[PDB]
Amino acid sequence: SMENKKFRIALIPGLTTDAFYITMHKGAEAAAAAIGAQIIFQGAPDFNPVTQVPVLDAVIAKKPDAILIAPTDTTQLVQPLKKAADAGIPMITVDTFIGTGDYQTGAGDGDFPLSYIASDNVLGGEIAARSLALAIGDKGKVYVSNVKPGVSTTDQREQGFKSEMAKHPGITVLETQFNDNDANKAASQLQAVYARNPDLAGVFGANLFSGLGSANGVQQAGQSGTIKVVAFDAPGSVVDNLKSGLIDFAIAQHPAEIGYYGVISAYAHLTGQSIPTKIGTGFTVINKSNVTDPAVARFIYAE
Ligand SMILES: OC[C@]1(O)OC[C@@H](O)[C@H](O)[C@@H]1O
Repeated sequence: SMENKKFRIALIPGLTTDAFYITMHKGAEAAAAAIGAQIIFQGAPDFNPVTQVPVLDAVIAKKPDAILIAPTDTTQLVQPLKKAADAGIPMITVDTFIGTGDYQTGAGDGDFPLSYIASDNVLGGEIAARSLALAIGDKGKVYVSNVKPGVSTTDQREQGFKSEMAKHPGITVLETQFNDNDANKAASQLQAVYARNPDLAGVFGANLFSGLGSANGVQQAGQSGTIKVVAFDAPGSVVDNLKSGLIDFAIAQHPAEIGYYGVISAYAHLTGQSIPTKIGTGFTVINKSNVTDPAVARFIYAE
């Protein structure tokens, strides 16, 4: 910044048009300004390793000093990132991981990133389950609206949700509906589940798009406030949807925190400081009442 070496740190999101990654980027720019770095930001328009890897390659060719990336596949991003590693480029994964997400252990094929910075996503799921159980009075039929098997974060949220719900004997967990990150698909799946199950009590959307689509489906079905919704992430729409009763809880991650600590950790590494192999960022649970608490509303995602 002042006497600091000025670095070029790349940030590759999972998806460009996603308020989570947009807000992560905001946090990253704030940290970059603080320690004198420039962010090289580039992403694909879908959460998809086929389109993310060419972006990663374009970024590698810009010879950044470090790479922050949210890999869109735990296995298919390993060898492409390994190329960056072998070219001397240090990296951190944000939000999602490659391998197991256990890094610098000295073994395994996806061991070379320096750190994994993300929410505690299993906990996120357990929190969503407890919130939904509260909303439905601890009985009735529910299901998880999710993206696609194999996405590390949403896999963990579904596991945490199901393990928590197993402790609630009056609750029935119906089959997970996978929407491939498409809110309109999630809405149509809500409609199908509700048509087969007029007694459906609630739904947990395990990421932004799943929650938005599921909520939109409930509204279109005429069941706002009757079918309870717990939505992961906190796009701007949660203000109106909490107010109207369409969703009961939004589980906000802290993407700016993820971005911020990603850039600072890269800077620390580049100046010879050891960094943690894991940093876990928290949640803010937003409801109808506290969404106007200032300390809370500031966690609603940008854009
Ligand atoms: O906002 C949606 C989102 O980006 O979907 C993928 C997840 O890995 C992110 O944590 C976030 O839920």
